Amino acid sequence: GAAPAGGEVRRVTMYAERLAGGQMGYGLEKGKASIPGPLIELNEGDTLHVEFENTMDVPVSLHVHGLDYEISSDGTKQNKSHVEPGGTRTYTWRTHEPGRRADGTWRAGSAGYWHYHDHVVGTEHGTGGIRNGLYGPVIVRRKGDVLPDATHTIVFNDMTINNRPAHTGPNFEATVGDRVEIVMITHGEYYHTFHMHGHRWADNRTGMLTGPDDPSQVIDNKICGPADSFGFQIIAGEGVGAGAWMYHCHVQSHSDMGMVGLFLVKKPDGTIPGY
Amino acid sequence: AGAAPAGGEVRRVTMYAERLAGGQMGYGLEKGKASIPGPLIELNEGDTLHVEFENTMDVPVSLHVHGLDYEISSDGTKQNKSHVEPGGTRTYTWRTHEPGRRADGTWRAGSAGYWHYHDHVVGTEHGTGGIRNGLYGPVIVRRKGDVLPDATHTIVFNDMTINNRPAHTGPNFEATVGDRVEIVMITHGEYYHTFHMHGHRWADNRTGMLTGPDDPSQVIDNKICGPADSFGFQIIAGEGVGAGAWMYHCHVQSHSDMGMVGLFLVKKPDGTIPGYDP
Amino acid sequence: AGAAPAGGEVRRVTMYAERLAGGQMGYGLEKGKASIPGPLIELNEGDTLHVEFENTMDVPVSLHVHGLDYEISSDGTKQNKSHVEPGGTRTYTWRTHEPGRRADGTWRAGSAGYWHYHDHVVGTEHGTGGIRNGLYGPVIVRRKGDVLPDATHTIVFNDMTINNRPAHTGPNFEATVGDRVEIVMITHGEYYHTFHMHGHRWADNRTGMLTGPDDPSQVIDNKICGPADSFGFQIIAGEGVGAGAWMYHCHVQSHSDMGMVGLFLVKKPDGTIPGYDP
Ligand SMILES: [Cl-]
Ligand SMILES: [Cl-]
Ligand SMILES: [Cu+2]
Ligand SMILES: [Cu+2]
Ligand SMILES: [Cu+2]
Ligand SMILES: [Cu+2]
Ligand SMILES: [Cu+2]
Ligand SMILES: [Cu+2]
Ligand SMILES: [Cu+2]
Ligand SMILES: [Cu+2]
Ligand SMILES: [Cu+2]
Ligand SMILES: [Cu+2]
Ligand SMILES: [Cu+2]
Ligand SMILES: [Cu+2]
Ligand code: NA
Repeated sequence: GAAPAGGEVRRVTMYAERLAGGQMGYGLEKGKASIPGPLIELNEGDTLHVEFENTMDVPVSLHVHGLDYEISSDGTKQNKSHVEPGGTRTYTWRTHEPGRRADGTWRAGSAGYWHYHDHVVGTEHGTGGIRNGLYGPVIVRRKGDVLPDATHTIVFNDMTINNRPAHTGPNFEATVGDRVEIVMITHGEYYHTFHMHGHRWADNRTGMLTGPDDPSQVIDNKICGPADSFGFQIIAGEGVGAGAWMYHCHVQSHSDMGMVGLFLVKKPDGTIPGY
Repeated sequence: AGAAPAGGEVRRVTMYAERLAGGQMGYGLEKGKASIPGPLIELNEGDTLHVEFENTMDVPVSLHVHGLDYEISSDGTKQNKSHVEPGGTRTYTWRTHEPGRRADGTWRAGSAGYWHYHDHVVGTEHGTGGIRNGLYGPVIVRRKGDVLPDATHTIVFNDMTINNRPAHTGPNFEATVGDRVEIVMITHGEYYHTFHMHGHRWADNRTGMLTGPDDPSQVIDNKICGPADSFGFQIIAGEGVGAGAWMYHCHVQSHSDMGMVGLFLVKKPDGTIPGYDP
Repeated sequence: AGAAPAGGEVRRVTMYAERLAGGQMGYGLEKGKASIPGPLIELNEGDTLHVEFENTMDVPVSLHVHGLDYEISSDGTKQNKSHVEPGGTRTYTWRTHEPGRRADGTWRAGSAGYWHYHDHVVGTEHGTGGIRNGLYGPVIVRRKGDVLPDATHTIVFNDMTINNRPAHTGPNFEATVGDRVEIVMITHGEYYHTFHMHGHRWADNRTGMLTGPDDPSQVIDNKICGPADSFGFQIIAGEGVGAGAWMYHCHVQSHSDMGMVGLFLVKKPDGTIPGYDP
């Protein structure tokens, strides 16, 4: 599968909800909040109207990286684009294809691995909302982009992955030969280095070299900081086979404290060597 | 408007290091007009710049540049006695070169890029005091044919300040929708940071602009940088997003909460900014 | 210039983990000759390496490698029982592949790049103690046609040391003007760093040099890196700048002040260095 040319106007509902233990999450339905929030995927040219309701007892917002939006959808208290308790606001995100401007230069398209998060809970930069769990991934695809069999989102939020307790993953499963897409977001206060055992990717927009002429470094380890995002696709077990392949932050105190998960790659019969 | 010409010119400028109010120190092109950041120096690949440097201060100081060609006598360090004693003068010479094929068949990278200069001698033998006090500034070297901007703004994350300004006090920059704005970004000190701009994005490559449809550089609005990293880009003000008070800030959460924030004020051609109401 | 040939060879080498003077631990290819950093392993894309590994120590130890192809039985972790007990032996196998077209129409990336190996079992299940003690080394995988250097030097920022050495004790590296010098740069431990080289610059891409005039990679002399990052490049020693004691250092100000500094000693043909103290 490859991505089609975009151009459709889409609508979705989103809600901010309290979860257990002082956490907060986004969901596409009341009672369906999750951390991270739901994956939003768009084709370059698509417009998305996000009909957003704050079900909580404190103000909240939705702010997005990378996409086109007018100042009225900035999602900050500074611009009065936040949402009071019980309120509804329609946020509009737009995207565009690349193309040459009249001045002769190449205008970059929206395609990329992006993310949305809160900007008003706790402080006017969303520090409390982000810690509590108000973040989620946005994928914008260019026409012809290769589509994966599955997508997994890994968020290094301070000293946790996806706000989970230390040493509790998350784990992800695949079968040898699956095309697996990873979205990588970082939040909070610390720099991290994401590492994957047994797999590697290109350090460019799609995480895959375009061909023999792409000079991007091929890596299996990458430093990132708060609100960085990137993504890539790998063929699970390619050249290396089945197994319980760790991924972790490579800052030594961070892995030692439990910023680790498993990429569980099964043989076609469902078994996993040595696990 | 237009594009950078071919280089090759021999240029001179005078540069002064001066004390400023409040324990600051700055470079400038004239006495009593020092600034933090210091003056933007622009060269075209091939140009030579002779910097007639004068220390007006009562302590040693130096001038050390990233990226450009210099011989060891313009290194600007005490370690090889290229610093400037109090009250003294020295000529620092910087050269630039074009890219080109070597005799061995390999491709020699050119000098073009976003670079910077700073002190290497005040407080420690790595300029830790000078850098903290404000002795830093931007250097742009352009390749022949590089697109030229309508304006250029330099943003330096120096420890917990922007351009040595106190928390929450700017700087702010203004533009009109459609302006071609160049941003030069430099980091200094002890901390890593992540630079973010609302409403705008750039390419992670030499010029910040994709060269065309075959450039696979990631397009970003957020980038981690550490001490003495430099990069630059050009954006079209309000492109696809309209006028507004577009924030820029470090995205390390405690850093933005403690004032590492500024405003990119993008106006309509009639001067209006929608919903800007501070 | 000289160029890497096509790979495809199957090679074998012995490796040992040994305790070294002063509470350190190192890898080596011969008993009693372990070093920090460990020996440089060089492969052409397609080659296979069987490392016949022996642990001469009193604690379990492993060998884990970045970037290369390996099965789970050569992962080098306790978590899947591919560590080596005291006195034990194990054959670890590393494979590499060329780039090429896939049936789905995508371009599979090759193994070529600047990589590294290290312990994953000493002190903790992530090798924190082993890495601190010095169990790390560089791996270079070359693509057919890659330019070969006159010499290669490995610089490891391991916590607050370079190559586990005390502050202000190097290492220093020697070259003659015109030498083609390869640098492998690895980071380990707990802290981010920014590697900086006076007088020289390189391209932020796979090989550290631009393929030609269509490569838009930023040209840099300063780069932020974190634990287990690796990159490398090649430079012409003194090119456009001449002979001298060219410092390299972390540019985090407190780190360079504390001694994360070394010298790139570039000599004239007669072996002297204008302005230096041997
Ligand atoms: Cl302005
Ligand atoms: Cl690939
Ligand atoms: Cu913001
Ligand atoms: Cu981490
Ligand atoms: Cu690994
Ligand atoms: Cu953000
Ligand atoms: Cu220096
Ligand atoms: Cu910051
Ligand atoms: Cu934003
Ligand atoms: Cu510097
Ligand atoms: Cu690991
Ligand atoms: Cu450092
Ligand atoms: Cu320097
Ligand atoms: Cu590692
Ligand atoms: Na690149």
